[PDB]
Amino acid sequence: STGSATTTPIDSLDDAYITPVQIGTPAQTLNLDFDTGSSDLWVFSSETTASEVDGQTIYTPSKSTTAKLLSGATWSISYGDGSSSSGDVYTDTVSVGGLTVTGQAVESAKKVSSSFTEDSTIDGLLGLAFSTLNTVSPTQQKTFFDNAKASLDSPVFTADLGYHAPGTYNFGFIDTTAYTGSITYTAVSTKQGFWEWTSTGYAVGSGTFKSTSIDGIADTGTTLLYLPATVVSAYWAQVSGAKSSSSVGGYVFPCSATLPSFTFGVGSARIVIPGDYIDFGPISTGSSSCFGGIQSSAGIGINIFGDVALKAAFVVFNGATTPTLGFASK
Repeated sequence: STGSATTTPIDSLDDAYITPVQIGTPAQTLNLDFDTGSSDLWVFSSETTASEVDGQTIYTPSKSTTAKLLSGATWSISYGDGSSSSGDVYTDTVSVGGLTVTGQAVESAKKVSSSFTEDSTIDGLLGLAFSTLNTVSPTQQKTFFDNAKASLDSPVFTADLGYHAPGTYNFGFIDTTAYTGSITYTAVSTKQGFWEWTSTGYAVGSGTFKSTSIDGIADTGTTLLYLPATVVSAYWAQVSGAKSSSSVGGYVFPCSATLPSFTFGVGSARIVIPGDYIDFGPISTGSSSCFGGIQSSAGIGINIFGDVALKAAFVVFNGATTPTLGFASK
């Protein structure tokens, strides 16, 4: 089997992407944030504290003839950005882009933190990291991909995120029309539960390529590109007036600037992030200070190849017995 679904930016800055997902019988369609950095499929629901729902579409398990309470199961998750959610668990039928999993764990939120409430466009998350990170207790549950894998034509999914435009998540096949040149594959460590890999280096604008190993994670659920302070300083040094602002929480730059591109290495291959992908707009409405899309990972404890990086590529998440990652230009 295969599936193919369009993923759409939630706003004009590409802060996140939402993909429609069918849950239950009859289908209830919710727009979920596909997150290769986590491993829980959780939704706003009829069980979510009323004051914490503000415009989201909810899953109502009592209206699904295929929903079953997973007795005794609870979940609770905290994300890198400080947000969190928790609740109980149902199993139900879940379909993405025509690909159907029966008996998928659907984690129903009883509580969500303010950032979730305040984002009316995201109805929940669909985790696509390794199932070892799933938070369900006392019986850990499998991700949608893990459940689908054996049925797929090939044990893969691909992320093709757009810049200020829709893109695609495919399951079970590689669309050879969706990229240019070849796909370069690179090794993955699953030791921390992530799609963790090692970039071979970087360049800033038309500058020379610096060969250096950068371990990090391919994370569709993180907006920005978080890299070591040395790398980030080298980038922003090429933008007149750019500076790190403790009050704002990262590098800012004059909105009048033209940003240089940023290149990262995948083996001997190179992925070029255009300068415009690195512009996240005014820090506050009407400001002429703009927020940068490349930020330091210092104090995160890990480098993160988030949407800023991934949207410059066609990305293969290869879930074969030994997983790997593939990157192509597009």
